[PDB]
Amino acid sequence: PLGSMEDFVRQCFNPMIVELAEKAMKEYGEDPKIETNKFAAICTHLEVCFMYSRFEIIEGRDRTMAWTVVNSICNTTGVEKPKFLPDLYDYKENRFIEIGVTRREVHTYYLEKANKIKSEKTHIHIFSFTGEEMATKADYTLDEESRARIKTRLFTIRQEMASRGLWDSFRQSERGE
Ligand SMILES: O=c1ccn([C@@H]2O[C@H](COP(=O)(O)O)[C@@H](O)[C@H]2O)c(=O)[nH]1
Ligand SMILES: [Mg+2]
Repeated sequence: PLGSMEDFVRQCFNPMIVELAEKAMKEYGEDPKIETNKFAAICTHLEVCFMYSRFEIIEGRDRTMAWTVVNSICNTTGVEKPKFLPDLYDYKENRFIEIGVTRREVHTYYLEKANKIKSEKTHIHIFSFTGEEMATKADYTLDEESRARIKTRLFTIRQEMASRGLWDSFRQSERGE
């Protein structure tokens, strides 16, 4: 059987995650009931951001609050202000971080992200549903254990999707941003 991705999302992500992901989609004219593969990808990326985070979370916040927090950091510190909202701030390494979760080739996604943000200061850390990862300057920020826990959660999501006949389509549907 092929299950419903909306039903999977609502049952297999934390509701706080789901709600924030709905907001994020409603904000850009996308319907979580329609673009369900995207809805799941959005929840996944949110969960990864929250797992990864020492850190200020930017992702998930209303855009007004998110920019307020970003500007607040950029002038408590003196870090260059990003052109696009990042996902986190690392107080230890004094840098913003963009987090990616991809079902495509990690190098492909990494450079897409590098080319969009055009920043020499923002760190990029990409995770795949395969266990592969790629991070700016081969600086992985977190310890082995913390990153293996992220990759393990990605395997759980994938296998749960597979269980419901959802992985095939989900894995094939990612486009460039
Ligand atoms: O609140 C959000 C908004 C986006 N995303 C996921 O991250 C993607 C890109 O966000 P970023 O990788 O540019 O942060 C979003 O389109 C979606 O795939 C989230 O997890 N939470
Ligand atoms: Mg983001």
